Formats: sequence, structure tokens, C-alpha cells
Amino acid sequence: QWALEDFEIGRPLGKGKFGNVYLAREKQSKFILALKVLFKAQLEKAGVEHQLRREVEIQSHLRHPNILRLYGYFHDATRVYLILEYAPLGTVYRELQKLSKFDEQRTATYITELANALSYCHSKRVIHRDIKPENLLLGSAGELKIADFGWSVHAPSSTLDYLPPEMIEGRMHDEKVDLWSLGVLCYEFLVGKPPFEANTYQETYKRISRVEFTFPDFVTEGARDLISRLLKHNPSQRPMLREVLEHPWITANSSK
Repeated sequence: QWALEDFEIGRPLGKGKFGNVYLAREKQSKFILALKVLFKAQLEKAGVEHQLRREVEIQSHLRHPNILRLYGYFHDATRVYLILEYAPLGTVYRELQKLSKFDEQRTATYITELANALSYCHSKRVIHRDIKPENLLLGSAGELKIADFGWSVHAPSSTLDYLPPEMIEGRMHDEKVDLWSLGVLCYEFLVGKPPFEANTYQETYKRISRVEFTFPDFVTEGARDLISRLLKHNPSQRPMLREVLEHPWITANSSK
């Protein structure tokens, strides 16, 4: 029974394809939160109703510290308003821009929090399929929080920088999608670029399907081992989030 007049809106937190995320405070409780204002125009013209519902669906019943919470939603005659947890330290995307690349301690800790959140999600057959820095938010304690479950789906289903080969090639894909993305992320955190970056979508597609990536010298063998395990063309060869959390390079550098 919410309404746009229940909130004071302020700082824009980010511009999206279908709308914008705004800082907002609930007038009666003074509760600070983010308001994602999606436009039905663009949404309907794209047919992302099940995507939007699945986002509200999944992210509502997903309660986890390393997952951005969705408190509720409402809509008027044009826009759809998602009332989201506010992440005061912004995106991991912005932090990479700021720090260029991450040390093994910060990286291994974000990977740990990711695997936890992803382990909670996979235990419910929920697979994100869009794990990338701009969807990784930071809480007040710097804790990583996965957001944007638009492309989230249950069980198997059917840029490119973070998508595994099965997805970009259209095949059927399961939880192992996020394990691949996790390896792409681990790489981007240490190197500052994702491993299959190219100047064109068509080049990146080739590099992903062939799994053509090389490590800079400053990438330690421990991180290389984890990443090579996650970036296996074959989803079944990719580890599970538990070999990842139990991977010696993680336990050595993670503060969790």
C-alpha cells in the first residue's frame, strides 16, 4: 500500500537502463533506503515482467547479509518503484575505478562474501546470471552485497564480460554460471580488467568461448589456481562454492 508521496527522494544513486536509483527517506520513520524507479514504458516494451517479478520475488524472500534486500514495491500509472536496501559505500564497480585494482585481501574477502551469498542462492536453486561489479554493493561495514536479480532465474534455464560460454552460446545453464562469473570477478579484482575484455562484443565472444585469458605477472599462483578452476569451459569441471571457500588462497587472504 506504499506510495511515492511516502518518501523524500534525494541524491541519485545510479542511472539504469529502465530507470534510476535514488536515495530516499521514508517520511514517517525517517528510514533511509534506495528507490529504483523503473518505467513501465521501457519494461513492457522489453517484456521483462517475469524478470521484474522474479527480481521482487527472489530478492524479497532472499534474506542474507551479503545480499541486497528488497523491502517492498509499489507502482503508479507509469513507473514501478522498488524499495531497496541502501548500500552506503556504493558499488564494487566504483571501488575498482577508484583503486584501479584490489589486493589479495580485499579480493579474497569479496569472493568469500560472494560465495556465501551465492551458496545461499544456489541452495534455493536461485542462480544470479548477472554477477558483475556494478551489481555488487557495499554496506556500511564494507560488506559485499549482491543486488539486481533481474536476470535471476530458478533451476536450469536458457557486455558479455562475465557470462560463461554456455550462456553466450545460448545453451542450457545451471548454478555453475555464477561460479564462472566469480572467477571473472576474482580476476578483475586483482588485475583491474576482466579476463576476456576486448574492444568488440565479437572479440569478447571468441575469447569467452575459447577461454582465452592470460595472467599478469603480479597475479600469484594461488589466485591463478582458483581462477583457472572457476573459468573451466565445462560447467561440471568448475568447483562448487565450497571448494572455493575451502580454497587455500581464499582462507589465506580472506578476513571471513
